[PDB]
Amino acid sequence: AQQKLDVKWIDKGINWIVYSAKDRENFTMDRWAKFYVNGEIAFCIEPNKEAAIGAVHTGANLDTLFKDQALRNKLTMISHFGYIANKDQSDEQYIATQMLIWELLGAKYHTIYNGLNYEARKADILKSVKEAEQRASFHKQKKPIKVGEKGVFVDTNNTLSNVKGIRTPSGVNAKIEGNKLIVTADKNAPDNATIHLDRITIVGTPLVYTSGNAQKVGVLKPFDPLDSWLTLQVIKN
Ligand SMILES: [Zn+2]
Ligand SMILES: [Zn+2]
Repeated sequence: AQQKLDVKWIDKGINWIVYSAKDRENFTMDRWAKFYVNGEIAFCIEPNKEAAIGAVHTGANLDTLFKDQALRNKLTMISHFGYIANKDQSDEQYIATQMLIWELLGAKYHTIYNGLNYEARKADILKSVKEAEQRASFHKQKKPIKVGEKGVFVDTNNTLSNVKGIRTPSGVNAKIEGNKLIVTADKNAPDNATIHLDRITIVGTPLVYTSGNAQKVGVLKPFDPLDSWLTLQVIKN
């Protein structure tokens, strides 16, 4: 509930950006706060304010700050694919992710340090977020399957390589091989057995952290596994 805001400073003697956001006009950022809250990577979500480093914040659900769910979704997508689940953990990626989050909350960049490689970093993030909307060709379908008999289901949308986890009820085995979902169900399987193919396996509730009038900080956890799913109608006979 009550959490201290920690930081790691990114300072290379470089003006990272010259930006404007709300009342804050033509502000030069010559260092960057990489925020942590209780071990977890956080982002500033009010680009016109300074954060209260070292102070006790109160955690509340992200919806207290932002009503619009599509925005809340997008902010968690950018956090997730941009940095937390990204292969590149560099200071530059963190900054790019923070900067992209800030673009959605009204920040405008007049100057950007060329060494960020910002446009290329941003583009790869938006591609990852857009691809996460795509679902398998068998998404939401019901398919009959006899107990014992191994079934194969082809995803003609070419999305199964993005699957990070598989949930199945007891008595159902489900594996991925290329664009094929390989399935077998036994007598312990329920009559309608749903397989979930998750894109995200570190799902949680996104929190906003507030200390006084200082900058609000988000632990922007994705709250949806973004699964393609398929329901098997298990034939007992
Ligand atoms: Zn320094
Ligand atoms: Zn400074």
